[PDB]
Amino acid sequence: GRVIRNQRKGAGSIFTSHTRLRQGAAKLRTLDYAERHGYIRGIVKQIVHDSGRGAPLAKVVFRDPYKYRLREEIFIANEGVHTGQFIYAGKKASLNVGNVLPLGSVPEGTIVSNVEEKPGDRGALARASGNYVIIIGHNPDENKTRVRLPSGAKKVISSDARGVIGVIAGGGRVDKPLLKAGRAFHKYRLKRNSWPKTRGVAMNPVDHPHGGGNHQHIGKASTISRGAVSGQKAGLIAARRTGLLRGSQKTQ
RNA sequence: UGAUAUGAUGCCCUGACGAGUAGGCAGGCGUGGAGGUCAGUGACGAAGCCUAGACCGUAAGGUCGGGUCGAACGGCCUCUAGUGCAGAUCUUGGUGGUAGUAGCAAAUAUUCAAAUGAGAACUUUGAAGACUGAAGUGGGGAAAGGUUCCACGUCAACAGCAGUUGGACGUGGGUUAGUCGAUCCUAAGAGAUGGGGAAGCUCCGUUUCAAAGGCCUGAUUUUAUGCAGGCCACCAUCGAAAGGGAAUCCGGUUAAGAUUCCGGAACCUGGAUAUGGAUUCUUCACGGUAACGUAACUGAAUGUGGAGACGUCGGCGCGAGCCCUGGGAGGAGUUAUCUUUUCUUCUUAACAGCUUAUCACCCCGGAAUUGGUUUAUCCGGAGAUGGGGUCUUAUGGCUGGAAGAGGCCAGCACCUUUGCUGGCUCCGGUGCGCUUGUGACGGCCCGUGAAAAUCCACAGGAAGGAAUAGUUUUCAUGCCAGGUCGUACUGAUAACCGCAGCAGGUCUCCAAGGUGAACAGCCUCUAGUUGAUAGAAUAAUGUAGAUAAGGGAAGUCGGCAAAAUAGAUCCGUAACUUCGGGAUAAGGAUUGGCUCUAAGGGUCGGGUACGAUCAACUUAGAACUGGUACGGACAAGGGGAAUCUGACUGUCUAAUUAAAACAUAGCAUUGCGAUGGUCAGAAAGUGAUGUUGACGCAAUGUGAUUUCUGCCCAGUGCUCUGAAUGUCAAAGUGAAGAAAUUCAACCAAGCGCGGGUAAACGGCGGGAGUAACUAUGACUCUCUUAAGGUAGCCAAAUGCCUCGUCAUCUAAUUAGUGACGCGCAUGAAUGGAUUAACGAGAUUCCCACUGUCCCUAUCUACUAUCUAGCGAAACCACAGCCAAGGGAACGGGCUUGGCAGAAUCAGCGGGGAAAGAAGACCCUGUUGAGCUUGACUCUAGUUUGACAUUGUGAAGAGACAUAGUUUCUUUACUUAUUCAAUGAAGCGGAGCUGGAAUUCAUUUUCCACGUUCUAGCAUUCAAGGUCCCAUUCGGGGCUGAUCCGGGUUGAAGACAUUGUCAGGUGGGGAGUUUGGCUGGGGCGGCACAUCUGUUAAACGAUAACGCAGAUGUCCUAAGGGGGGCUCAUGGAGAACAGAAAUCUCCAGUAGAACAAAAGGGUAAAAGCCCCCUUGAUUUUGAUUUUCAGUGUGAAUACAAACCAUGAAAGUGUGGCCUAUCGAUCCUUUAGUCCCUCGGAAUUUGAGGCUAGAGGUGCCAGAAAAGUUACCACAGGGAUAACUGGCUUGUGGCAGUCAAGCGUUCAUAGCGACAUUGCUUUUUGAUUCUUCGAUGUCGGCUCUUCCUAUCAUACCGAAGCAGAAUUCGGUAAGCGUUGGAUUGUUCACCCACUAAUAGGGAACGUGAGCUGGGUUUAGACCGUCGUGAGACAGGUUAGUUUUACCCUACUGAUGAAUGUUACCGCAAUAGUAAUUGAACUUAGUACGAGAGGAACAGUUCAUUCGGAUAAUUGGUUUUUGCGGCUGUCUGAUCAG
Ligand SMILES: C=C1[C@@H](O)C[C@H]2C(C)(C)C[C@H](Cl)C[C@]2(C)[C@H]1C[C@H](O)[C@H]1CC(=O)NC1=O
Ligand SMILES: [Mg+2]
Ligand SMILES: [Mg+2]
Ligand SMILES: [Mg+2]
Ligand SMILES: [Mg+2]
Ligand SMILES: [Mg+2]
Ligand SMILES: [Mg+2]
Ligand SMILES: [Mg+2]
Ligand SMILES: [Mg+2]
Ligand SMILES: [Mg+2]
Ligand SMILES: [Mg+2]
Ligand SMILES: [Mg+2]
Ligand SMILES: [Mg+2]
Ligand SMILES: [Mg+2]
Ligand SMILES: [Mg+2]
Ligand SMILES: [Mg+2]
Ligand SMILES: [Mg+2]
Ligand SMILES: [Mg+2]
Ligand SMILES: [Mg+2]
Ligand SMILES: [Mg+2]
Ligand SMILES: [Mg+2]
Ligand SMILES: [Mg+2]
Ligand SMILES: [Mg+2]
Ligand SMILES: [Mg+2]
Ligand SMILES: [Mg+2]
Ligand SMILES: [Mg+2]
Ligand SMILES: [Mg+2]
Ligand SMILES: [Mg+2]
Ligand SMILES: [Mg+2]
Ligand SMILES: [Mg+2]
Ligand SMILES: [Mg+2]
Ligand SMILES: [Mg+2]
Ligand SMILES: [Mg+2]
Ligand SMILES: [Mg+2]
Ligand SMILES: [Mg+2]
Ligand SMILES: [Mg+2]
Ligand SMILES: [Mg+2]
Ligand SMILES: [Mg+2]
Ligand SMILES: [Mg+2]
Ligand SMILES: [Mg+2]
Ligand SMILES: [Mg+2]
Ligand SMILES: [Mg+2]
Ligand SMILES: [Mg+2]
Ligand SMILES: [Mg+2]
Ligand SMILES: [Mg+2]
Ligand SMILES: [Mg+2]
Ligand SMILES: [Mg+2]
Ligand SMILES: [Mg+2]
Ligand SMILES: [Mg+2]
Ligand SMILES: [Mg+2]
Ligand SMILES: [Mg+2]
Ligand SMILES: [Mg+2]
Ligand SMILES: [Mg+2]
Ligand SMILES: [Mg+2]
Ligand SMILES: [Mg+2]
Ligand SMILES: [Mg+2]
Ligand SMILES: [Mg+2]
Ligand SMILES: [Mg+2]
Ligand SMILES: [Mg+2]
Ligand SMILES: [Mg+2]
Ligand SMILES: [Mg+2]
Ligand SMILES: [Mg+2]
Ligand SMILES: [Mg+2]
Ligand SMILES: [Mg+2]
Ligand SMILES: [Mg+2]
Ligand SMILES: [Mg+2]
Ligand SMILES: [Mg+2]
Ligand SMILES: [Mg+2]
Ligand SMILES: [Mg+2]
Ligand SMILES: [Mg+2]
Ligand SMILES: [Mg+2]
Ligand SMILES: [Mg+2]
Ligand SMILES: [Mg+2]
Ligand SMILES: [Mg+2]
Ligand SMILES: [Mg+2]
Ligand SMILES: [Mg+2]
Ligand SMILES: [Mg+2]
Ligand SMILES: [Mg+2]
Ligand SMILES: [Mg+2]
Ligand SMILES: [Mg+2]
Ligand SMILES: [Mg+2]
Ligand SMILES: [Mg+2]
Ligand SMILES: [Mg+2]
Ligand SMILES: [Mg+2]
Ligand SMILES: [Mg+2]
Ligand SMILES: [Mg+2]
Ligand SMILES: [Mg+2]
Ligand SMILES: [Mg+2]
Ligand SMILES: [Mg+2]
Ligand SMILES: [Mg+2]
Ligand SMILES: [Mg+2]
Ligand SMILES: [Mg+2]
Ligand SMILES: [Mg+2]
Ligand SMILES: [Mg+2]
Ligand SMILES: [Mg+2]
Ligand SMILES: [Mg+2]
Ligand SMILES: [Mg+2]
Ligand SMILES: [Mg+2]
Ligand SMILES: [Mg+2]
Ligand SMILES: [Mg+2]
Ligand SMILES: [Mg+2]
Ligand SMILES: [Mg+2]
Ligand SMILES: [Mg+2]
Ligand SMILES: [Mg+2]
Ligand SMILES: [Mg+2]
Ligand SMILES: [Mg+2]
Ligand SMILES: [Mg+2]
Ligand SMILES: [Mg+2]
Ligand SMILES: [Mg+2]
Ligand SMILES: [Mg+2]
Ligand SMILES: [Mg+2]
Ligand SMILES: [Mg+2]
Ligand SMILES: [Mg+2]
Ligand SMILES: [Mg+2]
Ligand SMILES: [Mg+2]
Ligand SMILES: [Mg+2]
Ligand SMILES: [Mg+2]
Ligand SMILES: [Mg+2]
Ligand SMILES: [Mg+2]
Ligand SMILES: [Mg+2]
Ligand SMILES: [Mg+2]
Ligand SMILES: [Mg+2]
Ligand SMILES: [Mg+2]
Ligand SMILES: [Mg+2]
Ligand SMILES: [Mg+2]
Ligand SMILES: [Mg+2]
Ligand SMILES: [Mg+2]
Ligand SMILES: [Mg+2]
Ligand SMILES: [Mg+2]
Ligand SMILES: [Mg+2]
Ligand SMILES: [Mg+2]
Ligand SMILES: [Mg+2]
Ligand SMILES: [Mg+2]
Ligand SMILES: [Mg+2]
Ligand SMILES: [Mg+2]
Ligand SMILES: [Mg+2]
Ligand SMILES: [Mg+2]
Ligand SMILES: [Mg+2]
Ligand SMILES: [Mg+2]
Ligand SMILES: [Mg+2]
Ligand SMILES: [Mg+2]
Ligand SMILES: [Mg+2]
Ligand SMILES: [Mg+2]
Ligand SMILES: [Mg+2]
Ligand SMILES: [Mg+2]
Ligand SMILES: [Mg+2]
Ligand SMILES: [Mg+2]
Ligand SMILES: [Mg+2]
Ligand SMILES: [Mg+2]
Ligand SMILES: [Mg+2]
Ligand SMILES: [Mg+2]
Ligand SMILES: [Mg+2]
Repeated sequence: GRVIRNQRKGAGSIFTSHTRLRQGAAKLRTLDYAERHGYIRGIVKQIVHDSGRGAPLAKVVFRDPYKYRLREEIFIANEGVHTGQFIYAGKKASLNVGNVLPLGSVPEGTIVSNVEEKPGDRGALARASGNYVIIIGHNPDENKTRVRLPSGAKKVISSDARGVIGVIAGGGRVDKPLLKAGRAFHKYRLKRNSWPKTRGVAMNPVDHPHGGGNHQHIGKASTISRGAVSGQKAGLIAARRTGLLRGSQKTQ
């Protein structure tokens, strides 16, 4: 039979990201002298819409400490930051929405976005519109910090790892119904070519494990093992449970 | 054999015999080349070819003559082979019949004359009639073509008639650029390089782990370019003739080029530069409060800003061109009449000067009584309204360019080149106009709508600069230069692609007048066409366009097709609904022309109420008027009530399916925190998601809203912080051994155990009883499950029965709808129920409408048809008249008959089982392929373990058995390895100063140790300070800025990773397989290896899915020997004792027993009881059955042993006889201690030899699952489905006997028990014909035939009074209908009728139709299946080809029987009429009555037929008369 749809995506032909209009990668400043000893000041020169993104970017310019020139950065904008505002980044820096501080330097309950996984990676976690992470504790010996990510997971990372105070802007985007095919259409038009989706059960056997039969139906359990091999994994992969989730979610 | 004559395989005598497919052999014929020979033939004619001329041979063949021909060739003995054609849907080439045939019919359309020419329907010119109608048949380009462009010459081929013409042929000519494109830049993307993979062709990477490069000027005055600074670390390149982008215009000009040439007038870029002006003694300009002004007005490094540079729609404002229009100055048209009229010319480029703007901004001022203000509600104390100013120059105005150009006229000149002279080219108006441009605003987004080259600016101030004369080329003027390639033309019903001059396809710009909402249709101007074979007629049948009286879907599967409707204004508008809709719902009125009335606007002066003038179709109202017409052509929705179904818009099977299928929003579930999830790759320092981060990416399901989503985790999956002594690999460990090796324990993941999980796959019971008639069963019991279908919903697209029952709609309904529900087999995101709105979706009814029909008729155009020119194809064994017969069971040919007369034209669809393809169906084949799965066999990947990469400490266990070599567990180290970051920038350690801190002698320490009201500024090794050079202008050192170690900063760490084996997992993928016989195949059975009896026809042998049965075992005795005894059964007898217990006698041929099927066999046995036993053993041959006289099984008689038993003779080599079973390779055991391990030995081990065991039951013996309707190939009429043939059980029809029925009475009418038949529209049985194809059911149409007669004519019977009916005869002459439901045949109802008989003709009839059903490919549901898929279940959508031949049939001509004409005969063939009612007979005959006829007479009618057109009706190109819309001819007339 045929190579199924989820196998063809990895070869990246018509499936690569539609990148032309994007403002450029959002990152924190490089972690340098200023940021790990002192603080350094910047101005948000603009806050701007990035294509295929939920949340606005903020263009933030700084002075180059080692050379006379301006150096401009692209930040994900936290809700409430504004044009003309001064941004402070460094180990010793006041605790205010929009500033970037090492996770060690903020008290528990602090709310931060675009937080680094390792120190220096210029931010990894909690970048999507509406999201943040909460600092749930410190271990000053071995200087770690325990945080809770948007997924509900709780991870422990270096207290040197930087984050930015506040939550990411443009929240509530997903509360509004798309209402029609076209709105979805233009949505994925600026992301990648994932839409619309043919059901495997509407296909012929060559095309898909679910394909075929004189009635539409899966024909065997749609829960597939991790051990499964490419061309086998479609449906519910490695599911530990299945069915309507009753009762409260929200991990203890 | 006898020479001296010619064949010894010869010659001579004699007898018998002669069929032949497949096949064997023999003797001969013929061909290309080879050795030999005849000193062969031949230019005085070789070879070849032609020849109803000759001769030899049974024949293959040979020889000659004659004709034609021109260079070579043959006989004989031998050699040799690419050696002999009728076939192969054979190969290549050539040629016929078809046939002068099909045809050359789309795109409105042509005509008169002249010229030219051999020749003119077709060329050229003039005229006329039309067309395209600015959404072009106009004017240009992009792709593509490549000379097609232009001129001259010219018609052999080509342009499906023609040709003097051409995109043809021949010969030439033609494409001019600083400014138009390319060129330059960057887009998706492509791709070198240091590198890393790969055996390698090469793959990866593109700034990526790399010592990656070049500018500005200074230093030179050996001199040419070394070094002195300071930068810049930007790191290839290719990629747009529609993106970005330096700069040109107008007039003229060619056969053909032009933003390219000529003329004039500009502009850009680069290089040079000098004069003028500006600037400076206050050096680097002034002015303005400000916005900002300008002719100028130095400015390096570095930095920063801007331009390039950006969506879409909406109304509003403005510009340009076009459109409309007044006056005048010209030219043209019309003028019987009318029109101060109709048409036309009246123009102004780039570039330059001055000037011109919405927005924005500045100054004055200080606002509620809030004001300003847009079509659109936005603005103001963060300063409105007001007054005054500043800016952009889109754009317009005036002038320069520039009237000298161009346009339009008049007046002269003349073979020419061709002039010459004049005049005029002027001033206005209007706008919801049209196209296009642009501005200020507004709407929209989970969409917010490129990049780079390049240009300018500002911040900075390095530096360079004047008074006796410096600075300036962003001000003016001046000089030089601007290369390479493309440039023609077409751009399409003839220049491109479709084999072509093909009705197809193929990107785009410009766009006039009327009607009108309009870029619609229809008519016109400019421009362009007038191309498409032609002539004559107007039969049938057609294609395309129209109309029909009365009826109105009765037609049909179905209203298919057609008709009806329609614009606009006004009135009026239901259920239901998500409140948005439904809605143009539905239903109505009105509409011309002409003549009036009213309302709706602009602009200017008013001291600090109005007047005057000019320019626009809209809306309403009112009269008049007409053959009551008026959206007058054109243009333009049918509507309503329901069911099924998908929410909607959207999507697909190019070329049979547009749908209910796919998608969608919404709903739900799953995986993943980057050392990751999913996915790519041979590999990798590789890749997609990713410019990403859970409001995310990836993976499934369901399918908008509302409502609701029950129970089941036993199974299959998936999953788990679970269990643990069950299973379990390689390495490692232990034991035994001389080792090879053998055995053991330990043991990873996995398995097994346990838990979770259904919006995972999926599932969601059976049986009894029970309430005061019957019924029903709330209730009970009972089996059983993982749970036993909940809410809902239904004969539903899901119900077999089924055309379910009830109701409703109809005259009548297998239809529809509403109900009912023990529902074969409804049911919950396998989603259930509901649902407004929407649908080229399936279905039902209603209104309107109608030629769908009753039932047909008529008209137009183009065909067909006849002519000239032009001219194919399919197909073809030979051919073409029938009836019967037989025959491969449906003949054109054969047999017997009927018959039979040249040559032919138009038609036609009976036949040619016509043509189109080696049957798609069905079976066979040791033939495939797509697909699926716990089929067989593997595999990429993945997981798990071991070893290697692999090093350093310390603590803890483990051994020589409580010194430290070593091995593990734990946790530390960092240099291997791994990850991240950065133009490797501030790391680690110490020291300064502070200070929290309390001092238990002094610091024991720990934090620090230049930046946080503000949308400024931060750069020249840094100013400062200090020391130098020998004071120059410049320049250096140190400090400012603390020391020290050169580890770029982190993460990770001997773990990951990688490499080699090992176990798990692995339809993701690979490969393969998935019995036979068979009254087709399949299910079944076993007739597949066998045994008994019979079939079997008295030796033997013998078939069928023949008949009645049996076999894969059973037995230490049920085997062997010996002795004794006699059985089955019956009678008569004996306490309890009975039909049956145990005892006795008599009779007893086997009537019993001998494992088993049956049949043989047996009585001092072969049966039953007892005694002793292992011969059921050892060796190797022969034989019988089956047979090939192979094997296997089974058996027989001996030989050579050792034994058993009996007194003994004997008997015993398994079971009394006839069935009870198994090759080769391999493993295993027994045997002798025998052979071999090949350099020699010993010992293990291995290998041989003989005999057994492990098994093939498809039994002479492969290792093997499905599906295909997506399907394929080789074949089969050895083989099914359809016609036809034989049969006639079954079906149907008819008899004989006569017991009964019929009040009585067998036979009026019937008729049992029996029995004899016929028929071939029943259904079976068969398998003969067709599988290189004989098109399926039904209906429509139409003809003919049969009779077993429904009606109609004439009769005979009756349980015949009349009337009605029944039975029978001669009878097929004549008729046998209209509808509702169903695809139906059939069935069933309504209704009419004289009657509504049954049948055949390839189950008549598809080149006759139709295509509803069946039966390909799409799709929904039910049932089944794990699945692919299946269903003889339900449902929807699904390309119907060719006639010109022969014959038949219908009509139509016609040679020749001397010529020609007229009038006639009649052989043969055809033939036609049919049924009813009324009046009267007659209220009669007959009858108790009720009732109740007929003949003759008369008048009408039905069905059919042949004519005819006085009448009535239909038809209209009589385009005959009239009327009407729109436009065109100036008006009128007339068109
Ligand atoms: C398939 C087989 C094995 O799988 C099992 C085997 C036993 C049953 C163990 C013994 C018999 Cl006796 C033979 C056979 C059935 C064997 C037969 C196989 O065709 C042999 C026979 C031969 O010669 N070459 C083979 O290849
Ligand atoms: Mg990309
Ligand atoms: Mg897509
Ligand atoms: Mg989906
Ligand atoms: Mg989908
Ligand atoms: Mg499908
Ligand atoms: Mg599959
Ligand atoms: Mg599967
Ligand atoms: Mg399936
Ligand atoms: Mg399904
Ligand atoms: Mg002979
Ligand atoms: Mg002769
Ligand atoms: Mg000759
Ligand atoms: Mg010659
Ligand atoms: Mg020879
Ligand atoms: Mg040859
Ligand atoms: Mg040959
Ligand atoms: Mg032959
Ligand atoms: Mg031949
Ligand atoms: Mg032949
Ligand atoms: Mg032959
Ligand atoms: Mg001809
Ligand atoms: Mg013809
Ligand atoms: Mg034709
Ligand atoms: Mg013509
Ligand atoms: Mg016209
Ligand atoms: Mg038009
Ligand atoms: Mg052109
Ligand atoms: Mg010619
Ligand atoms: Mg030609
Ligand atoms: Mg021609
Ligand atoms: Mg160039
Ligand atoms: Mg490359
Ligand atoms: Mg380029
Ligand atoms: Mg370009
Ligand atoms: Mg361009
Ligand atoms: Mg020229
Ligand atoms: Mg000045
Ligand atoms: Mg652009
Ligand atoms: Mg210009
Ligand atoms: Mg002023
Ligand atoms: Mg207006
Ligand atoms: Mg915008
Ligand atoms: Mg500028
Ligand atoms: Mg200049
Ligand atoms: Mg042309
Ligand atoms: Mg064409
Ligand atoms: Mg005009
Ligand atoms: Mg033609
Ligand atoms: Mg009429
Ligand atoms: Mg009519
Ligand atoms: Mg009517
Ligand atoms: Mg129908
Ligand atoms: Mg209808
Ligand atoms: Mg229709
Ligand atoms: Mg309606
Ligand atoms: Mg009127
Ligand atoms: Mg229905
Ligand atoms: Mg739909
Ligand atoms: Mg199709
Ligand atoms: Mg459709
Ligand atoms: Mg279609
Ligand atoms: Mg590598
Ligand atoms: Mg769907
Ligand atoms: Mg419930
Ligand atoms: Mg329960
Ligand atoms: Mg379960
Ligand atoms: Mg082991
Ligand atoms: Mg189950
Ligand atoms: Mg229920
Ligand atoms: Mg019904
Ligand atoms: Mg009906
Ligand atoms: Mg039901
Ligand atoms: Mg039943
Ligand atoms: Mg459920
Ligand atoms: Mg279901
Ligand atoms: Mg609803
Ligand atoms: Mg519809
Ligand atoms: Mg014809
Ligand atoms: Mg004629
Ligand atoms: Mg032709
Ligand atoms: Mg015949
Ligand atoms: Mg005969
Ligand atoms: Mg024949
Ligand atoms: Mg006859
Ligand atoms: Mg025929
Ligand atoms: Mg034919
Ligand atoms: Mg065949
Ligand atoms: Mg076979
Ligand atoms: Mg296939
Ligand atoms: Mg299986
Ligand atoms: Mg499996
Ligand atoms: Mg660094
Ligand atoms: Mg390791
Ligand atoms: Mg697999
Ligand atoms: Mg397979
Ligand atoms: Mg087999
Ligand atoms: Mg078979
Ligand atoms: Mg046989
Ligand atoms: Mg069978
Ligand atoms: Mg057999
Ligand atoms: Mg046997
Ligand atoms: Mg016999
Ligand atoms: Mg025999
Ligand atoms: Mg049988
Ligand atoms: Mg005896
Ligand atoms: Mg034995
Ligand atoms: Mg035999
Ligand atoms: Mg033999
Ligand atoms: Mg036997
Ligand atoms: Mg023996
Ligand atoms: Mg023996
Ligand atoms: Mg015995
Ligand atoms: Mg064995
Ligand atoms: Mg032995
Ligand atoms: Mg040895
Ligand atoms: Mg030897
Ligand atoms: Mg040796
Ligand atoms: Mg066999
Ligand atoms: Mg054998
Ligand atoms: Mg056999
Ligand atoms: Mg074999
Ligand atoms: Mg099928
Ligand atoms: Mg019969
Ligand atoms: Mg019969
Ligand atoms: Mg019968
Ligand atoms: Mg009798
Ligand atoms: Mg009687
Ligand atoms: Mg019958
Ligand atoms: Mg046959
Ligand atoms: Mg047959
Ligand atoms: Mg056939
Ligand atoms: Mg045939
Ligand atoms: Mg045929
Ligand atoms: Mg036929
Ligand atoms: Mg009587
Ligand atoms: Mg009679
Ligand atoms: Mg007759
Ligand atoms: Mg019907
Ligand atoms: Mg009925
Ligand atoms: Mg028949
Ligand atoms: Mg038939
Ligand atoms: Mg047909
Ligand atoms: Mg059909
Ligand atoms: Mg159908
Ligand atoms: Mg259709
Ligand atoms: Mg034909
Ligand atoms: Mg025809
Ligand atoms: Mg009377
Ligand atoms: Mg009487
Ligand atoms: Mg008649
Ligand atoms: Mg008059």
